[PDB]
Amino acid sequence: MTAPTTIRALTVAPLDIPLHVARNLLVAVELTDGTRGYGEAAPFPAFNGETQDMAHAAILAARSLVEGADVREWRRIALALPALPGMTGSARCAIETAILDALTRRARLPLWAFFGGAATSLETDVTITTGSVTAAARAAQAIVARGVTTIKIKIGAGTTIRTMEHDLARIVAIRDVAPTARLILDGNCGYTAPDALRLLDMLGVHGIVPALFEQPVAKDDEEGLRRLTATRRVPVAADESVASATDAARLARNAAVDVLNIKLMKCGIVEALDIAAIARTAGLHLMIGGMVESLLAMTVSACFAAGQGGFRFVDLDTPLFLAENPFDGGMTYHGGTIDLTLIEAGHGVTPRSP
Amino acid sequence: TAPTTIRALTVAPLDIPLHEVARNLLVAVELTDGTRGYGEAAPFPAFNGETQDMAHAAILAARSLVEGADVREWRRIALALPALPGMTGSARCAIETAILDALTRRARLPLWAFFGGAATSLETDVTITVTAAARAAQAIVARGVTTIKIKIGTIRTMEHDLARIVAIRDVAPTARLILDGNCGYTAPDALRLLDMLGVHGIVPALFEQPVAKDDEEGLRRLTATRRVPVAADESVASATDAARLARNAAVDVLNIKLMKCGIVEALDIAAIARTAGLHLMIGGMVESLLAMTVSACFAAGQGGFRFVDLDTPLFLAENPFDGGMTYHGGTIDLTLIEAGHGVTPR
Repeated sequence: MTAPTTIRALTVAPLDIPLHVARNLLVAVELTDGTRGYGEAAPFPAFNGETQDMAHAAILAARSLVEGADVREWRRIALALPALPGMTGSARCAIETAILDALTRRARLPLWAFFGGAATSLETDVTITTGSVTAAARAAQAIVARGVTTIKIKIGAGTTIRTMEHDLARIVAIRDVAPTARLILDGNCGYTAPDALRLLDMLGVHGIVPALFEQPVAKDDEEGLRRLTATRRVPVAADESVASATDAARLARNAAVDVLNIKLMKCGIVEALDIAAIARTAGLHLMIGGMVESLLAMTVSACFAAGQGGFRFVDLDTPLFLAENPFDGGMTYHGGTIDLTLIEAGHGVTPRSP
Repeated sequence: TAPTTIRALTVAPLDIPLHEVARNLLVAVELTDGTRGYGEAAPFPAFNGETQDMAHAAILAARSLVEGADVREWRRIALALPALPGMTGSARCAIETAILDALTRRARLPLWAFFGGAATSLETDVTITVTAAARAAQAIVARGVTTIKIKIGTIRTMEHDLARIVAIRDVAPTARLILDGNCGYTAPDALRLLDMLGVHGIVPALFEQPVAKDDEEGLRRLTATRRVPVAADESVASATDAARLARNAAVDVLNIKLMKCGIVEALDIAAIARTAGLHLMIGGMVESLLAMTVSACFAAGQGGFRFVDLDTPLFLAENPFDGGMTYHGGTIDLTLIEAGHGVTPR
């Protein structure tokens, strides 16, 4: 006799979404009883080296342990994935999402309810890419118009005093167009502890004190981080540096950062839950984010953060930049306010057809 | 009014005759749509001076917050109890349990599945409280139980307990042995007992809370000894205790009891132990089938529990309940629980 919760099929297709392309995967699990969960891989090679083919390979590699398994055992499966030779972060994520979506779709259980039900809405910020000063203000005007109050500002790359004075020029113009906006700085591993600091003074001169400097120094520079953090003048967030419950434990231990940025696409859900717990207990604050993701990975991210509650920073903006939306359902935007109340089973997102 | 809304928070005496008597409380939430969930508060006055009545008030006082809330928001409710006026740890557990049991009963979702479904059975030990020692060891193995928890606690007085565990070893020479120090030794004293234990060639599986709740430097030096594995019991109560304990490498094993701080708090503890590589034991107070089943659903669900101390429904003269976990000697099966923890009043 066949148990309804048994996983019959793990399938995957490309999910290339045009911008203005994002090479993503759409993962699907089906239970012997007919229910389907979906999940999405959004590998970002520039971020960690992993690619679509590599994450595509991993998902196929995982059929061995996923198919035949019970969806009710999402935790022993999640823990089994890493051991597969080809395994990658964003497949862990897409697989785990697809499994939890099936489990909860079937149970008629909002995914945000699964994650705790602390909240059912979020207030997202919106990112401004690094370009000209004109574009920064132009962007900032569109933001303000939307009703978004926090804005994340990209800067650097991996430096001078002129590159900094240009990055500084942008931030000024942006504050001018948004005088009461909460500002986040996204260093993106492009600063030295000193360089990072020099700039904070230029910004201090013009009367700007960022609400957060996210990942000023480089990934392996948990010393610059620790450093910058000690000069208690701007909250420092670990992004690239934190990608496991273990990094998170260490970061907290060495007082390297004030804020942890969680991304399900980096490590998956089961792991994120542990990072969440470690941050809570160490009293580090939480940012939620993502790669280049559609409504699917981004909804799951909001159901995670709202469900859990306790996230000071929410950076779930990418579906505002995509030029297509291949999905039915999922979270809803009202200005900068993400609404989850219409999600009644799983994460509510399903593929459409033309 | 959404079907998921809590219509009524309820509590009733749950007095179960000790095969003394356990003065517990049966908590119950009822949802608009008719769904009922259950929780159990088993306060232990001898432990933290919390009482059946003290916790009864806590639960009723919680009606203001709980009644009218949505069971879909188990986590925010749960994070909020602590402040309610007169809140008792065991009523936090009983409430949270009742709430989760309603959410997952309604969703035809076994609790162990909600907790991850890592496993679906566990293997429990049984406790022994000097002739009286071997008398217990004998019936235990005649139950098929392979782990034995020996409660214990002058060089003389160690001698006596040594004669005990040696009497139990001679009777069941292959069974895994836990020592339940119970904040009853100083470090030098404990080691002294280990020494006089490794003479008869006895090394216990675990030494549970050898020192006082406050001597986390005692636990610590015992643990650097790297001889026997040391578990924190009374010393670990919150996610914060757990994180400190782990930072200072004070112990090897953390003993979770849901009845102490509730389920949400317990999840964070498990998580902190896991990332630090500490091992876990799951226990309880004097709980009935209900709290003991949630406890199993928690451990089996999260998986990764080396020690399972869930025996109290055995020392019990009556069972007011239907369903839940089943015993087969020392093995607990959750396999037959289809919705919530599957426990209900008789």
